[PDB]
Amino acid sequence: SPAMNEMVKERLVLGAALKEAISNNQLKLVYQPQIFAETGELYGIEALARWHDPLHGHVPPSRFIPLAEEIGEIENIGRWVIAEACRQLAEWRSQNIHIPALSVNLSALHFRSNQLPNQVSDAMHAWGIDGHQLTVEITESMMMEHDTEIFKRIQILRDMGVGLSVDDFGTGFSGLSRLVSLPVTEIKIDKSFVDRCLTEKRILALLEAITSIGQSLNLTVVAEGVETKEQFEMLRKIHCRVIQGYFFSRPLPAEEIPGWMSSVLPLKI
Repeated sequence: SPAMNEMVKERLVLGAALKEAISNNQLKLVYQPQIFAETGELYGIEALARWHDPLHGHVPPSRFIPLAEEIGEIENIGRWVIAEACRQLAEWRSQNIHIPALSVNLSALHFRSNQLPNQVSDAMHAWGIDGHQLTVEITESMMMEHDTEIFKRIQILRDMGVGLSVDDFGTGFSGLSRLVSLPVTEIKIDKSFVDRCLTEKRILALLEAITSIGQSLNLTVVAEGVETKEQFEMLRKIHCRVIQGYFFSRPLPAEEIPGWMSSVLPLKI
């Protein structure tokens, strides 16, 4: 009972603290560099929420994203992330060409079908983003027909230069056959797939098959969740194109990014 009283108490203070966080704009945006395996040069970065508060603390995204879902703040957060990212690109535009591409995981931000054509376009209009600078990532579950009228929404963005990426495959050839009929520009590999891909058998051949589709259709296969050297060796051997994980660099905040790109690049191993 007092555990129950503590859960309600704690999930009521943080809820009000989350509303205050978006009101005065406390939220941050930490980026994680993804580079080429053979070249070592930077391919792009991914914008991550990473809320930080003096009282509560580090408050991981996996614990406030569902929390923001019950209080209806997924639109306020989602719109903000894109808007802040474009603002950060504008701040970086006043230096040089800098960033090649910037990725945003819409699925992780719990994006509904109503936000796509506007929250991306309006951020590209308020700032000098040429469109061929940012890419979006969806869970493919939204890709299916339904009745949400989302197929033309992503096509609007794709005509502006915005890249597209999918994540969930469900470990199935049907998911691969449904993928080749999709207007994608890059393909991401789940962390669970990369995790212990050396142990299991088919999962290594599966990842080797995904990379085969990439070279044939000019798709950029993206590795996500690489930690050890052994994972890099096997992936590079099967031509994984690009890598993203703790093995290269832990996600860095908005600041120190130019200092990182000028000191460690090219990171060729």
